[PDB]
Amino acid sequence: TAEVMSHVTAHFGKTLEECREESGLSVDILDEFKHFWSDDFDVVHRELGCAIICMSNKFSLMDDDVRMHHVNMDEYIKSFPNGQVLAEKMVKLIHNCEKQFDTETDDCTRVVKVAACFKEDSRKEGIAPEVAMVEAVIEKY
Ligand SMILES: CCC/C=C\C=C\CCCCCCCCCO
Ligand SMILES: [Mg+2]
Repeated sequence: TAEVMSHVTAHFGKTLEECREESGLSVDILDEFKHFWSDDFDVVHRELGCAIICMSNKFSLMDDDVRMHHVNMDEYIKSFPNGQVLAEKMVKLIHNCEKQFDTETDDCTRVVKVAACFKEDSRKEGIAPEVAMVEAVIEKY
């Protein structure tokens, strides 16, 4: 659900700053990872694709070929409150996007294209949070 995705996003986003330099991702492109979900944030930059690889690697969410590791992703998602309601759909949805971009061999570019597809399909399927839901989790600390 969108509520569960708010919790996943809020945690996953903590590795933005440590990944920023190696990804070449300007603060001007993305200042805080929660804005990935803004209606009018365009998910396009190769650097954001590099960042997402870097951030995923932190939680072993990539397989040897820089695609989603399905098992590790499922285990990560279920580590959040009610995570089991989202885990099957989210993997299925991401993997469907990956198949559509399998002919992009540049890893950063492939991953940003996959991210954009995942964002758009997440809205269609009802698992996209609003920024405010993401902030509400972050703000509990
Ligand atoms: C992905 C788990 C963190 C939650 C929200 C973050 C979304 C931004 C990344 C888009 C999809 C990432 C999945 C890796 C794509 C593999 O090709
Ligand atoms: Mg490769």
